[PDB]
Amino acid sequence: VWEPQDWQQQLVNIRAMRNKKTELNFSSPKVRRYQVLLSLMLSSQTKDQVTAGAMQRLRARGLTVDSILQTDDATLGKLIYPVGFWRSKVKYIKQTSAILQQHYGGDIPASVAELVALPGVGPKMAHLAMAVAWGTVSGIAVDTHVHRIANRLRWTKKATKSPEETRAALEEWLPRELWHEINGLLVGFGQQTCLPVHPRCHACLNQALCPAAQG
Ligand code: SF4
Repeated sequence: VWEPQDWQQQLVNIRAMRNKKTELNFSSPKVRRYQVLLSLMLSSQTKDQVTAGAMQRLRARGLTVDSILQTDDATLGKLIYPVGFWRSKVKYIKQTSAILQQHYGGDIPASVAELVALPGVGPKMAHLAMAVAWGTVSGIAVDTHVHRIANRLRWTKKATKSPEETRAALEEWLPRELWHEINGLLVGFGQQTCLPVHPRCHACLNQALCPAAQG
């Protein structure tokens, strides 16, 4: 089983480079699972505080599957504005919530295949939902940050072209106890250091170990 060189120390350096650091009240674990899924569906192209503001405005009215289905599209749009792609997210949340009401007893699904079939729910959100809502490690949630950093550090046997290719390559060697945590670490690492353009390699602890920085 192939594994990249120096990956242990590289992850140690990413842990040291992170910046400085609440938990919300849920009426029941079942309602929490729905709100966990909704926050994942709202975060696309959105700063975390804007997503939290939308979640706070939804909770202030009562954030359940039934109350969402009783909220018309225009009202739901004003509530989640200005999250990115808010008009599409209104459609995704209403259609998903109707699926959960009809077929899942108001709960969220408990498998990746069923989650990614929901409107506006991709494999990245599905693996995060499995970990956060059900406590299940089903896979690695690969966004553009994880895909870029894994290829810069050569954490894949060969360079991958798509995020789900990166997921399959990372899961072949990455220990399973790190599958959930690696998403939050690399997302932050890509946001503050390993930038999409002009990465801050001069101030990165991985420069002497990074194949991208060395060539
Ligand atoms: S040296 Fe540059 S490319 Fe390599 S991990 Fe650090 S920021 Fe990313």
